[PDB]
Amino acid sequence: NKRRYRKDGFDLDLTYVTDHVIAMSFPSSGRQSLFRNPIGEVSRFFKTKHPDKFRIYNLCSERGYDETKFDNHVYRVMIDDHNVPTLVDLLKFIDDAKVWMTSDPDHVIAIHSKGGKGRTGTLVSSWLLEDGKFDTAKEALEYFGSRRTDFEVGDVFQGVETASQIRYVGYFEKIKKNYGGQLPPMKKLKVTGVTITAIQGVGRGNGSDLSMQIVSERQEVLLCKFAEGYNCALQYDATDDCVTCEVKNCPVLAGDIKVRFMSTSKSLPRGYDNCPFYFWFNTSLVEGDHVTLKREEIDNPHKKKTWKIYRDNFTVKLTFSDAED
Repeated sequence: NKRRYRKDGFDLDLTYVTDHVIAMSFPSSGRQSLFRNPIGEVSRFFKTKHPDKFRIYNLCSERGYDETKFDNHVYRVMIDDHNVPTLVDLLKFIDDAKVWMTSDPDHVIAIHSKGGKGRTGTLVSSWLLEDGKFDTAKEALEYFGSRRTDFEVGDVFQGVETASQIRYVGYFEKIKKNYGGQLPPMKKLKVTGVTITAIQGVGRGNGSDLSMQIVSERQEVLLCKFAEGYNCALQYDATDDCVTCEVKNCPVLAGDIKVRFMSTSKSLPRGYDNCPFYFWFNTSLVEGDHVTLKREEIDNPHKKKTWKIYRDNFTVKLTFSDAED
């Protein structure tokens, strides 16, 4: 299939997205080939097919390997599975790839994660935008999906990227188009409220099961427990089918922020990230005093299998205060 390179004595989960941009799965330990690419075979592939002209990107925070197998031509981007790089790390990756690629037209980059799907697609699609093959994140993402997955142009773009992964490729597009490729200026914010619409059928259907964790730089910076008023104050409106919660004591936030919603309900499934729903945003790219995410823009409700629970008007809005000095 599309994911499989079966040629010249190799049998690998490896795709030429373009002639010079490869997406692949994790180069795995030992010789076993049952649903994995053995690192000895992957390193042999590159040394044979692209001698002295490859660079490998390992996007997994969870696992490295002996990079000397690849003649020390490995660059790590620490991304958790089903999550995103920081914008700083994304731009650093883009510059590293740019420097490498500009020096020789036969240079290649090989980007991998665990399966070579969501995290890989975030960086491959961003690279394709940088390299000018596409002008829009949507087209770059769909191209990656068309090459690396069963997705076909004209299909609903599902099964490839989390919602935040899609958002972060969009952030890169905005950085290229509006900020000259430079990191946007810092914006310091505090979250002061969260509003969730279409709450009926979600856990207890009134916010009472929910909690919200804010994470910055891989650390919890705030936890709110709605029923109890732990760092918050909950209001439920049955007629408007919504909960509104004042968020208290938020520290100053800057950069890439991850927000996770947890539940005590045994009727609300967990998706990725060990929670019912979550998302990332960057404070610098916030417009005005809030960010509102529709169902398709939130990680886990983005999957259609969940749409009996998260109905079409399910949204999450964060309200912010300006937290500059």
